[PDB]
Amino acid sequence: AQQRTMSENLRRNLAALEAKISEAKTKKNMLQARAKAAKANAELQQTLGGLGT
Amino acid sequence: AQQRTMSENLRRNLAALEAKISEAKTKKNMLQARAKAAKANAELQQTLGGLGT
Repeated sequence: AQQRTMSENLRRNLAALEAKISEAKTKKNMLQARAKAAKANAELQQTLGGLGT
Repeated sequence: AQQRTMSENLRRNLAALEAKISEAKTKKNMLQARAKAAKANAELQQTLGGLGT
């Protein structure tokens, strides 16, 4: 009875953790896209601008 | 008469000791199961938690 109770706690706590990890995989994929974009947006502005001589 | 009296004391005291030992064998078997379980329960929580940087 104690074992069956513990196994459920392990089974469903692991599932919650695996969900978070799973979020991290998807989050990394979209975060990567914007990480590229941000540098580009500044590039054009740095080239266009009158910054420095 | 003294021998027969002593032999009973030896026979039945040994039986009580062997019972305790026998308990220890069974107790070790179930204690081993929970010893594994306890570390696992903490593992998931340690990974999930915001403990440390």
